[PDB]
Parts: sequence; C-alpha cells; structure tokens
Amino acid sequence: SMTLGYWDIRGLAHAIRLLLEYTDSSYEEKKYTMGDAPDYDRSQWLNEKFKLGLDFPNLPYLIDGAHKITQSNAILCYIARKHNLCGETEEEKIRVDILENQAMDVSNQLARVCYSPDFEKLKPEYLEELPTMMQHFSQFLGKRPWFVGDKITFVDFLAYDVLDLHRIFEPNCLDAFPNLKDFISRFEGLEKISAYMKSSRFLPKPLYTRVAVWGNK
Amino acid sequence: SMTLGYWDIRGLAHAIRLLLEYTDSSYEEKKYTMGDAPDYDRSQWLNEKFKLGLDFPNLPYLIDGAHKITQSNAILCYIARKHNLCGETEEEKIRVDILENQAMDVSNQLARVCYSPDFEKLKPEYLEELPTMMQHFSQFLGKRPWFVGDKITFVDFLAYDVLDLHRIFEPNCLDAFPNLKDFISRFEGLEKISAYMKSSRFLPKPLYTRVAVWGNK
Repeated sequence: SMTLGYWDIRGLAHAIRLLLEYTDSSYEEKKYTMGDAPDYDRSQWLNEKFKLGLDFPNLPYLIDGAHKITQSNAILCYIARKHNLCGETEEEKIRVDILENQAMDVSNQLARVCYSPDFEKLKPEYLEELPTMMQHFSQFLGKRPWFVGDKITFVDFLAYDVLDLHRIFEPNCLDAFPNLKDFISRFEGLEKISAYMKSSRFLPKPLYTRVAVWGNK
Repeated sequence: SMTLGYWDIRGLAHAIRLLLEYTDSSYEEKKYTMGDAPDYDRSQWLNEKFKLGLDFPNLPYLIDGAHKITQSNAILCYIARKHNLCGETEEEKIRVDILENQAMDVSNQLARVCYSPDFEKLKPEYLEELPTMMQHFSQFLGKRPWFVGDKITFVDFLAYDVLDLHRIFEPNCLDAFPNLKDFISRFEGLEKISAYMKSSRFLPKPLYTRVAVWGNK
C-alpha cells in the first residue's frame, strides 16, 4: 500500500486522491489538522516534517516504499506512469503538458484571490475575465471526450477538479459551454468514481484551509 | 526555424533561451516590449495574442512550425524530449518531476515577493527562510554533477536559472553550500553555454517585468 499526506482539506490533494481511487490503488490517508483561533496552530504536520526524510519537505507528499515524493505534478505523473495515463503519441503528450501547467495555473489564480483578505475587491475582476477563461477549456476539449483524445489521462483529473471549483464558486459558468458540462458527466459516471463519490471517505470541502477568506471550513 | 516569443524581460524564458541554445535548435526571437506610465502598456502582445492561434494564448509561447506550445514548462518538455534531455530511468523521472516543479515553485515564490506591494516588508521574511530552502537544493544534487545524476537534463537549466536569480538578490545565500556553487560554474563552463553568455543574444536582465517592485528595468 501507499500513504498520501495532506490536510483534511480538499486543496491540491483532491486531484491525486481521485487518481489513486480510479486506479484501484490501495492507499492510506495521512491527514494533519491545524487549529482555528487567531494563530492557526499548524503543528500536527510540522512535528513530522523532517521525520519522513522527504527531499523537499511539504504536502501533499506520496509514499510508496522507497518512493516518497512531493510537488503535486510529480505525484500525479508517477501514479499515471504505472497505468499509462500519460500521452502516447507526441501530440497527445504535448497536450498533456500544456493542460498540466495550465490547470494548475488557473487553480492558483483562484487561490491567490481567495487567500487575499481583499477578496471582494478582486472577486469581480476574476469573475469578469472568467468567461474567456472557461471558453478556452471548451476550445481545447472541443471534439474529443477527454481533453487529450479518446483516452483518459491524469490531466482529465486535473480538468475535473478545477472545473468543479469554479462551478461552486460561480455555477453560472460552464452553462455557456455544454461541452465542458458534458465532460463533468463522463468523469462522474465512471463506475469506480461514482463509488468513491458515494463513499464514506469522499472529501469535497473545505476547499481551502482555515486561513482562507472563502472556501474555508 | 521555431519562434520564441516573450517580453523584452528575461523572466521565465531565461531557461528556454539556454535550452534551445544548447540543443542547437534553430530558433528566432520575437520580443514584445512593455510600456510604463500608470498603465504599463502591453499592446504589442494584446493585439497579436489571439491572432497566433494558441489554444491558451499566453506569453512566453513557442511555435515550432506546426506546433504552438505555450507555457514555459510545456515548452521545456517539448525541446528536451526531441533532444532526449529528459529522465530516462524511472528513478531519474522522479528526480526530473520533483526538480522541475520545485524550481518552478520557488521561482514563483520569489515572484510573489517582487510582485507584492510591500517589498521591503515581505523581503526579510523570505531571507528569514531562504537558507533552509536552499539547503534542500544542495541535498538533491548531493555529489552528482547534474541534479538528476550522471547526465544533463532540462531541469539543470531550470535550476541554474532559479539559482542565479537568488545570487543577484542576495549574493550570500548560495555562499553556504559550495556543492551548489560548483554546479553553477560547471554549467557556465559548458562550451556552447559560455559562447551564448558572451554573445549578443544573451538576456540576463531585466529580471522581472517593467512593473515589478524589484527586478524591473
């Protein structure tokens, strides 16, 4: 088995947590909690930072015996490798790379605004540019069922999560693009995914950590 | 010939101008210039932007004839691939995934600082944690000549970029881990790298865009 560490928050973990589930990967949940109050006690994880012997201390981090890795993309990729959930042809592979970094780019964009007390100040600015943003995901998906082609890849996990984030932030987004709404259908109707969705250990929210103005819980 | 387009700023393309330089890739430079005044004008880009046909119109971008690869990382993966400077062995693949992203993490982290209003307030905090972050980089290289191991991969260029960045910022941050220093000197000593460095196309500064509280020019 393998263990995955992070907080009991969705965060950058929700993508990996999806990937491991879809591939019947027998994993273990390593979640650390931080206090509320004025000084968000982030100890739980801190006292175990060094004890894991990670190259670069941080979470999410994956454990698979002589395999302990950090950095979100490194983890997703690695699980994808033993499943071929990466590109095959040069075209597929480049579309995977673009989308890879692009997904994380927009996740971060939304994060920055949500991790800023000036929330409502920047909130509209994001909401106004957002339509053009969503527009392109459809421009990319377009013809194929899965963002890269007819085959499912790890990037299709990144795409789902980032789509659901905005969906809850402002539901009135994907509607203008039935293309993007369709995607969130296949990637929900999947036997193993519906299973995980309707399971006891299904973690949707909190979106952001206690230190978030919005999405915190 | 492939076209490389980015602002007249070194920025993120700095690693790319080295990589395609090293791989003898027949490139051409499309520099877009930023304006000043209260509204730092970027019309040159805005006007072109959508015309180029990038699935996700962003700068820097690469148009290898019939290939419009956007986003630095995806660009790096693209060039490296065609010149096999990628992780060959599974253990190397993990090193490549970790380093690439980690180097990208710290670069944007410094980018968070130089792009935030209160530079001189947040700066001491970065210096406050700078050494420890650097430590880990030293660990990773360890005894190897190149971060991944015996061979040179794209992640070396990336690393060299992020390392040099911190050398102009704080000349003594790297002055604690000689292991990292030698790596740099080795990198610069590479025949087709020294030539570029003392060539009319070498772009070492401006570091940040013409709006950054630090690094702009």
